[PDB]
Amino acid sequence: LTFTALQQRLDSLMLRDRLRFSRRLHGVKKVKNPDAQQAIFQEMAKEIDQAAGKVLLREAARPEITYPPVSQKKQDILEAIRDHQVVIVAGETGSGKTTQLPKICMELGRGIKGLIGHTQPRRLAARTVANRIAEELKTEPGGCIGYKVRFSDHVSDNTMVKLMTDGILLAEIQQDRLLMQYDTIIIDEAHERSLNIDFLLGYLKELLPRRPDLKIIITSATIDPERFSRHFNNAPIIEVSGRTYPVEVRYRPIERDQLQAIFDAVDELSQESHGDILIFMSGEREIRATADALNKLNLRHTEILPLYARLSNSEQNRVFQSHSGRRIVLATNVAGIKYVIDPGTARISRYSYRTKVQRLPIEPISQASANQRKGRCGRVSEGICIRLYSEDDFLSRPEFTDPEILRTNLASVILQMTALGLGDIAAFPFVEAPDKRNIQDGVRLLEELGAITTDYKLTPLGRQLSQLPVDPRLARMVLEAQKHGCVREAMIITSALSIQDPRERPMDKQQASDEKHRRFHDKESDFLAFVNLWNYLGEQQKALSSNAFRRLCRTDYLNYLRVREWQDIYTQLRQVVKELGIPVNSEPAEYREIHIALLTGLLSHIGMKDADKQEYTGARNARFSIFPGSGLFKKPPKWVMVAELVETSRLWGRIAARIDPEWVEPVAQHLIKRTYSEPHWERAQGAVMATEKVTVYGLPIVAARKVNYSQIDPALCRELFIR
Repeated sequence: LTFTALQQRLDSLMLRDRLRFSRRLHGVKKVKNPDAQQAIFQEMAKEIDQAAGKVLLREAARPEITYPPVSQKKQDILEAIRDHQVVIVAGETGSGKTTQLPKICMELGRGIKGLIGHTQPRRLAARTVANRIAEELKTEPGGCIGYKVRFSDHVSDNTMVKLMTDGILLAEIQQDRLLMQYDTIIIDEAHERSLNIDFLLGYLKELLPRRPDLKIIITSATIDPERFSRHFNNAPIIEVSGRTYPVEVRYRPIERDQLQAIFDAVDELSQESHGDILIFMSGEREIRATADALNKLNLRHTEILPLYARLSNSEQNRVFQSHSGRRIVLATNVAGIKYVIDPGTARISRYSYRTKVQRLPIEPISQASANQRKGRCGRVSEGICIRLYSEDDFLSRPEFTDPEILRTNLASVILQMTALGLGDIAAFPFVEAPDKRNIQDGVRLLEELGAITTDYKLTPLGRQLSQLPVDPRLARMVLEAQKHGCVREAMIITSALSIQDPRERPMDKQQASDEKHRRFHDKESDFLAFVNLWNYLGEQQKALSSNAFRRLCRTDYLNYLRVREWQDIYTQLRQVVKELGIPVNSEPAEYREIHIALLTGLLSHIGMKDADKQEYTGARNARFSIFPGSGLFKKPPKWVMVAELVETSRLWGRIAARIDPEWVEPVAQHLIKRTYSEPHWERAQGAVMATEKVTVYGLPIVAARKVNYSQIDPALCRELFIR
């Protein structure tokens, strides 16, 4: 068995096993005896005949494919996939392409030597499409089509087509750098432009020269995918017509209830017909309050159905049942229906360029997102979309939503590229490259929070910091509070800082707005206002009805919709905190323990006041003063800590709390710069003794500290004794 003949045999063999055998075939060149080589060549081909039989078995157990708008494009798409490594398929609303493309690949013969990876944004979209495909081909669970939504779960050996989330294939990179488990990869819903989808598209661009066998298919909505085609070396684009019957759009812009409009929108829709209605909701605690209000309103033949990604398998599959009635689905942004109610708002992750924080504001959604919510009404009958905002409001919205890469803190970006083993940020083929100027600043903060080391790799603290959905500065304050029994007060302020201040101030009532907000103010901290209020709101929420409480936000000048968001984020955090195994206290923590935990995320934000009683000195010789109307504006203490710094007329320090200088050193060990001076000898102590200064970013946390310099630096001690 000549070496070339057994290497030609590897072409007819599965992907991972080709690499192992070819390396062992080269291990036979180092063998000496001629006939001993030919013998071990023979036993290797018996394993190769075994592995080549696993290919034949997979090819003979292939199911026959049956196609029920995309079917006209089938021959077009089939031939384009055949003669191109990268092809793009954009289709609207109909979503017929999502289930049909994996079969098209199978009809080429792909699923045999490697799986057919298909990527979806969340876990629910993976299983349903896998199931819908499995029905169509008349296969049973455990056959040629499976899925995976947890990194622990493995697919069956028979599985030819694999559905998964975007974060699952990213998590598979480290173990399989070349992604040899698959021979086809389909990235679906790519128009969402999340980090995971942007990470996956760039990595595949790197992986293409190493994989002359792989075939890539990027599929999304009609959100112009020429960008995807340009990212690869000018890939083909195929546009299947959605062919939904046109939708009617009514612009109905908004005692005065934000929920009232949804009641009146239900009234208008029911008058036309009784078709199933889909109401888009931002947040899941708002879903429950709207759901209870619609059920307590008591309608005829009504079913209010609240959808969550945190629902059970049984619960979630109820939306896909046959109902035989009317059902009102109040779903989050995860999304037969005839009608749609669209308030036009959603929670988006935006980085604040003026306060240098990453927050999660509620924003007027773009035109392309509103058009996707519109296209939910796709049926033989004309559907109806009701937008709860004007027609100016819609056309005063941007056409598209900025990619997540372009609105995320680069610290969080890198923190996931290193958690994923993606390499250096500047050397990654981005579809949208972030600004290079802030790459270095991002690393400085990750180092400021001890999130990284240099082997690039990340601290075990950075593993915990990759998990939390808040800002690294805020996420670090969380992880510290574990050591001080204030994980509660940490998560309160951490969430409260991740959103716009719910305490409102209208021009009409400013004295009253301040009078009522003033009840929850601490004499020494602007982070204890959030904790005091959150406690008060909890007592009112436990003694008041949803209407008595929601109306209380009006009388306390509070943004009810942001109060719910504060609780949504608090719970999405505590979900991760418990995923990491971190306890949470039930007793109140003391001023020190909570502000030491705030300090480890606000180290670049420490200030020392001058004897002027006015201005402050900060990191890198920064000069600031505290925002007017902070709790400490009239009694400015010697050392403060500010949640954020922003320049207007000058650099101001917003959200501040007083600290002790002594607290800063035991946490600044990674950043202290300690210098000494005035070395001399003492008789009773009996050693050279200097005085030590310690700085943080130039700040004298320690000014005059007598040290035992002989125990510190003995070498330079003698070399100053000769002088």
